[PDB]
Amino acid sequence: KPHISALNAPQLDQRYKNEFTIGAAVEPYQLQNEKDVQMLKRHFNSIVAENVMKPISIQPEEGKFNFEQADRIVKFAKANGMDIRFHTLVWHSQVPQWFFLDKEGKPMVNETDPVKREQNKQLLLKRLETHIKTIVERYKDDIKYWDVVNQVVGDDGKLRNSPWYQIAGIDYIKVAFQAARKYGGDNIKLYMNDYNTEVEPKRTALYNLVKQLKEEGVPIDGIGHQSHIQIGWPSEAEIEKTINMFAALGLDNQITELDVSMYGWPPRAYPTYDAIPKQKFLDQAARYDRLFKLYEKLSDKISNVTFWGIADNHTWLDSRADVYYDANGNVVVDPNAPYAKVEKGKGKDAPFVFGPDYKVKPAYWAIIDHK
Ligand SMILES: O[C@@H]1[C@@H](O)[C@H](O[C@@H]2CO[C@@H](O[C@@H]3CO[C@@H](O[C@@H]4CO[C@@H](O[C@@H]5CO[C@@H](O)[C@H](O)[C@H]5O)[C@H](O)[C@H]4O)[C@H](O)[C@H]3O)[C@H](O)[C@H]2O)OC[C@H]1O
Ligand SMILES: [Cl-]
Ligand SMILES: [Cl-]
Ligand SMILES: [Cl-]
Ligand SMILES: [Zn+2]
Ligand SMILES: [Zn+2]
Ligand SMILES: [Zn+2]
Ligand SMILES: [Zn+2]
Ligand SMILES: [Zn+2]
Ligand SMILES: [Zn+2]
Ligand SMILES: [Zn+2]
Ligand SMILES: [Zn+2]
Ligand SMILES: [Zn+2]
Repeated sequence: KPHISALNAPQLDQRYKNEFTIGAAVEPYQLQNEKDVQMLKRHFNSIVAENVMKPISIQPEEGKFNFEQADRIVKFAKANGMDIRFHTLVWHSQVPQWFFLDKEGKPMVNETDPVKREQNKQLLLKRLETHIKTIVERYKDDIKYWDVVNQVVGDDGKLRNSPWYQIAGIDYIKVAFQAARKYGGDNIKLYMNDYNTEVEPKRTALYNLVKQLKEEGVPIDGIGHQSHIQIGWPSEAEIEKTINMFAALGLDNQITELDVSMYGWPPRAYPTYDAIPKQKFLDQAARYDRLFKLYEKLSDKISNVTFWGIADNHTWLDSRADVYYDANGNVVVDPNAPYAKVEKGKGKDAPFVFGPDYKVKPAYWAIIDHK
């Protein structure tokens, strides 16, 4: 099956249109890149901001709101009949730090006096409410799906002990969802989003958290499974079990940040795309074949599958593609093997079904057929 230009291959959204939308994460510069635009128009019917809707992009100083970059995604989406997802209202990752400073500019995590800690809690929660309010009041008629909180459960199975949690405890999660529902109304759909949702003890900690929150009337419509996965891990059986277990709570599932890395963890990458052997693309294609067959089997529990980029020329996985060199300067990709130094984030991953030249990969054929 040939390595033809994606730009006029059979449309990926159309293949799956009764099963789930097919989305892509974008940067605004891609909306001014001819090829990226034609890719979005041709293959996708859902869109998400990779970065420009994060808290630090939207409100980098209190009261200073930058909607200009988000607005461009929204406009493009509306003009092309795409669903939009909002990524994300609340996250621990370089939030703007002003959220977590007390009335004197001191970090709130340092306060020892209980009455002052409680005032800080209330103050952070008010700030959270205003951030959400302002965003949802602006986009509630345009944006259907919302990542309300991101990565709030730790890999150890405990609530992630971020400044949100240290200052406000569990109420930050409750307040985030209540606020989104209050200002956005009943027709926006609210998600909790996380990675390694398939993995214990995180998976059961997430299930227990969401079950409790719903029992308490906190409005949560679904779970976003970031799905930053590998060729051989996690298994399809474990993916299946995860999806089924949340759907049994009455939750929607979205696959929100799908990519299939060529590597393991910590990754030992090839230094360029050219160096990735052909067989890796075939192993990737068989993985995508199995994965999309599974998503199709569960299509009544999954409303969306979104890739965390467009084509292999741009992927955040490159920032993790560390290149290992032996003493003679040869590249090392075997996870156990000797090496002398590492160049962090300098290699090249290849995670999508579309190549860096915008031609289809063997993974594309694996998911566009009906076998
Ligand atoms: O442009 C960039 C943006 O794209 C970027 O977007 C955000 C990045 O993605 C989301 O967060 C990251 C998800 O991946 C996590 O790493 C995990 C760590 O755990 C590993 O688990 C192991 C895998 O191998 C097994 O065998 C082992 O037993 C497991 O424990 C897993 O492989 C990794 O993927 C990162 O820590 C997260 O940050 C986020 O929501 C997107 O918004 O943001 C930055 C920007 O520069
Ligand atoms: Cl190349
Ligand atoms: Cl398939
Ligand atoms: Cl990126
Ligand atoms: Zn389309
Ligand atoms: Zn379409
Ligand atoms: Zn090449
Ligand atoms: Zn090259
Ligand atoms: Zn569906
Ligand atoms: Zn990017
Ligand atoms: Zn190529
Ligand atoms: Zn090519
Ligand atoms: Zn197939």
